[PDB]
Amino acid sequence: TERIRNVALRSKVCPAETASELIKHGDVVGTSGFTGAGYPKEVPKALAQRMEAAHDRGEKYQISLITGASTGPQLDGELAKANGVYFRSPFNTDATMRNRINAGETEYFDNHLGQVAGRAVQGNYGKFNIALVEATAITEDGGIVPTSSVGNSQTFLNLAEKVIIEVNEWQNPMLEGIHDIWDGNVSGVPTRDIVPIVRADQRVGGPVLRVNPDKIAAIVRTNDRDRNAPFAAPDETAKAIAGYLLDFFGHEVKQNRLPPSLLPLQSGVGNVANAVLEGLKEGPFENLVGYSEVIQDGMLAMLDSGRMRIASASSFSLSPEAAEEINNRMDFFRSKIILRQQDVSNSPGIIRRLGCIAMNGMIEADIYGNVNSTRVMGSKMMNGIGGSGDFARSSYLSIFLSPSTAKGGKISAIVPMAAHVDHIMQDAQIFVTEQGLADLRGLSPVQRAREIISKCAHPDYRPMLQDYFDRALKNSFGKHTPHLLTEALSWHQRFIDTGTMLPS
Amino acid sequence: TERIRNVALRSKVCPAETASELIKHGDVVGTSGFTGAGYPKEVPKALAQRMEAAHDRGEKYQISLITGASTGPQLDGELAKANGVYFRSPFNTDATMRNRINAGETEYFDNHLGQVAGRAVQGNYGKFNIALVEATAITEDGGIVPTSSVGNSQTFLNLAEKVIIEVNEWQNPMLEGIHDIWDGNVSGVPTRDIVPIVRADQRVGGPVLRVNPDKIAAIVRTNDRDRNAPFAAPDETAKAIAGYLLDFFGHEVKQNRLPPSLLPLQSGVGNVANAVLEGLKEGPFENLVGYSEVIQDGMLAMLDSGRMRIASASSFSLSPEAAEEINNRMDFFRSKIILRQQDVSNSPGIIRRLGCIAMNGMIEADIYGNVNSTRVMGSKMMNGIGGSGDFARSSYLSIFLSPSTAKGGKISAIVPMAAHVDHIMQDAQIFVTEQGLADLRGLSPVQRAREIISKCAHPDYRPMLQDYFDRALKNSFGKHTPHLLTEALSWHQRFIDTGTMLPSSLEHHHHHH
Ligand SMILES: CC(C)(COP(=O)(O)OP(=O)(O)OC[C@H]1O[C@@H](n2cnc3c(N)ncnc32)[C@H](O)[C@@H]1OP(=O)(O)O)[C@@H](O)C(=O)NCCC(=O)NCCS
Ligand SMILES: CC(C)(COP(=O)(O)OP(=O)(O)OC[C@H]1O[C@@H](n2cnc3c(N)ncnc32)[C@H](O)[C@@H]1OP(=O)(O)O)[C@@H](O)C(=O)NCCC(=O)NCCS
Ligand SMILES: [Cl-]
Ligand SMILES: [Cl-]
Ligand SMILES: [Cl-]
Ligand SMILES: [Cl-]
Repeated sequence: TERIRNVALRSKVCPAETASELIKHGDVVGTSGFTGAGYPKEVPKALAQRMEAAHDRGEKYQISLITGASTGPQLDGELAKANGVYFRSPFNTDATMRNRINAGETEYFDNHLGQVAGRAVQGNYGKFNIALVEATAITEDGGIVPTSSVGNSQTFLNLAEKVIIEVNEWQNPMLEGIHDIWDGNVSGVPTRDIVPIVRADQRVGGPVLRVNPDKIAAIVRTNDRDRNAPFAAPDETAKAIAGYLLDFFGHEVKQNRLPPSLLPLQSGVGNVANAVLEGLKEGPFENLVGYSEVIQDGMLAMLDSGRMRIASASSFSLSPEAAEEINNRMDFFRSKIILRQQDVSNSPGIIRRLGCIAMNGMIEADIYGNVNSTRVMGSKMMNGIGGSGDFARSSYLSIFLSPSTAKGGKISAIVPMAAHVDHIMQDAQIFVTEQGLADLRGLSPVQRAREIISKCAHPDYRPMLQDYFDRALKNSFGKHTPHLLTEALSWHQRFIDTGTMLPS
Repeated sequence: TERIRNVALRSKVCPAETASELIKHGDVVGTSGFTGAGYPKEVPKALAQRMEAAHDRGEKYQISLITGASTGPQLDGELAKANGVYFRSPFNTDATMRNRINAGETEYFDNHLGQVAGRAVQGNYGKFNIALVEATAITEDGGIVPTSSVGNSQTFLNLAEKVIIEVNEWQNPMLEGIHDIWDGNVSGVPTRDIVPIVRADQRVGGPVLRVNPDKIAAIVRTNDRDRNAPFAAPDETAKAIAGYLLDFFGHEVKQNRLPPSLLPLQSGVGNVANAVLEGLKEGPFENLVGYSEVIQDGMLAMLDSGRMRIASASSFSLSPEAAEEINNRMDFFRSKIILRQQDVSNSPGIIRRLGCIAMNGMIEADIYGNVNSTRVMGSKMMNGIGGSGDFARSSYLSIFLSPSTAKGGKISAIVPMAAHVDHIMQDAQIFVTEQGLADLRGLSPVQRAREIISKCAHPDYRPMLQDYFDRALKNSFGKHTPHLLTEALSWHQRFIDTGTMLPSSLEHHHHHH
């Protein structure tokens, strides 16, 4: 079945190489792509090849690359390999690009995901020269059907001087209809419109991205794959975490602090998320609803088993097994999933209104419950803040989940002071490790410390943490949030120096 | 005239002392009060006396005190002097209470102001035993007219088992009508209502707080003043800061990145805020709008001149002279001002929709532009985060303003690493000091550092900052946000040990060579 259904636009089909020539040194390029899904593939590869050649000839050739969130080898990977990105935002997970970022070779800023569209419209990244967006199809009326994510694509299409569409035959034609694109003012010039979403399952828009056809400078026919999540399963640590959390949800429901169906759920991806979602798949809470950034393996299973009724997100993050699954029953799943613009999925106004329960991972927390989501030792980027701030601060309950240690026990995930802060105390109420659960609601910082140390810290590190806290209480400048500044970051330095946070 | 216009409720009138006896050791008490305005006065004073008397006999007597925001000497002050508060939230500016907090004698958590009502309804502070609310009047149908602030009063009235009202004749009767109290679900059980505010001058509710009259256990007639802090006349440092900011606004307008009427403005109080408000009064702008937490002297000034068309807030923060001005013209100013519940003034949904410009103070920022609003040396509370997070994160533009140094030059307000973080890099776009303005939009952390160091840091500290940065760039574990963990917090420790962040020349320092 022909994917370009608007006859007139078929005259704009051209090779990826030729399309890449539209992109000039210095350009700001906005692309589709979120959680390894729906990013352009072939034009970035052709661009990277030409960048390498240009550099070899002594010609500067770099772009600014703005996305939905993470992409894949074909985009972040190839461009990073070619040393062709001078600035990157807002969220990366590619190893080559991560290395460029941590070497200072590519400038990076990890904006709150739900804010990126608004900052782009404000001009913070500069004028968008190019929008490069992957599509499942182009409708007879010229609508652009998104692929496996929506992300920021509608905004990039609005802003960009020239538009390049990659129509990817690898993507399932039955994706058409799954997206919900609102034509209102979410991230434009103030005063913005009210987004009339009052339930997580509410569609308020249409199935296509809109663009003036005169702005389309090239369409490239492509055939290449998204990334997939690991198939791998929850270990003992993840299952213990899930166990503590589910017990907690049970007690809240019993105390009438949550409905029997809980509240709209926001979850991450990873061992821990899968375990939590796996836990819920067979849990005592029925008619669950998801209002999240991403559809992962865990949520897909519940939409399947009816334990979750519907899930809202901006993107997919699926294992090959899960992808195969959904691609076989798209007609079914398509009625249980809504893919929204990321400035809507991650809108704090909507998240607070719906009363979302936020469940997110973390690098580390300190004893006062400040959370680092991003920067190892305070300086080395992992992925980025993503939407964890959008959700943590706006949620009805903000929960953070992590193994109590990292790197085979050589790092404590509970530390005297976080080496970098992404989420302040006020934005984190509940902590869960395989050691236990700390409920911090209504507590002062010293009271938070008692709970975090006693409930969440690993036995190998707990006495050291308690020792730090007790001596801090005695010798700190102030006693409201006791610290010993000579020692606060010393565990991190110990790891840098010796490879472990444990004393010799 | 009679302030209690509901006849039945007059039977509940009693002395302050008697009313205070309703409050028991251990009680959670929610009160009116925000930026030193509209807090109860006589009952707290009586309570403090009875607490001190109990303590002298070896009898425990303490409460949990939950407020709108800051109060005043009669409340935070008296209770703190009496050591009568075991837990306090969400925001304090009283010096005695500050001392109790920093000594560990009063447990404290500074919640985001716009979230307090919601967390109270969720039960985070426990069950509310008492709501103690100051009123201008009580209407014929039993409505409670608030005074110089709204704060969290409607929420506290809903939650509390027993209610005590202080009817304060010092407060101008013409305050009645200035408030907008919504019965909508802003901070209740999900799903919440859409709060349908689409302009700063929009009223969505009515003039009174609502309470079941059966919960009213006591009404006390009072006559006592709010805490009207002296006007902080701008110094040269403040004027310089304001000048840079106003130049920046002017440029944004000339580049069509803001309209000539700017956008709804949120500002603070004090020296720098006053300088900015004076600058706004004289600048090349028109038809300004306030959407903030507070109404300050400079705002009245622009409402009078017509430069500002309306000012929305939860409270007043006026000097005695300004308080006098508004009292003799309350008829006029009541038409230009809307006082809202703080969970509405500080609603992230509304702040973002309106596109507010946020302008806030700070203790310090690090070279990467993370901001500390609260904890000196990382451990000693000043005031609290207040609504700075509500506004900073939700705003169209988030701006932080501060002198480049503190403590007569012995502290740098720009440091290698902040000792505590309230506002992450993502929540701060513009920094201004008397040295200049750093525009950080679209920059990576290393690029942020270049701008902050060059534009904002004091000449006495810039070389030391550049040295830290340069050596971090060469040695840091990662180079995305370069740090030297061995010395990141060393300037703070230096201040603790020596009373200054400036290094001695009797030992080696990398920037000296
Ligand atoms: C924090 C985050 C990296 C954790 O991911 P996770 O899969 O749940 O946790 P894991 O235990 O598997 O650890 C992931 C990686 O971080 C590393 N890590 C985790 N904690 C660490 C620590 N305290 N010190 C050093 N490294 C750490 C792990 O080593 C691992 O890296 P590796 O494979 O190179 O060894 C991840 O949640 C994230 O990037 N958060 C930011 C975005 C976000 O939260 N968005 C909201 C929801 S869409
Ligand atoms: C950060 C804050 C304290 C600054 O106050 P300010 O009036 O703007 O500026 P000041 O220079 O007068 O500083 C106030 C006090 O903090 C101290 N201070 C400021 N910076 C300091 C620093 N870098 N190191 C140590 N102390 C510092 C000052 O010495 C002063 O102390 P003092 O009263 O004992 O003399 C204040 O803005 C605040 O409390 N912010 C949190 C609440 C908020 O922003 N709400 C938003 C809407 S208003
Ligand atoms: Cl909305
Ligand atoms: Cl709380
Ligand atoms: Cl709303
Ligand atoms: Cl930005």
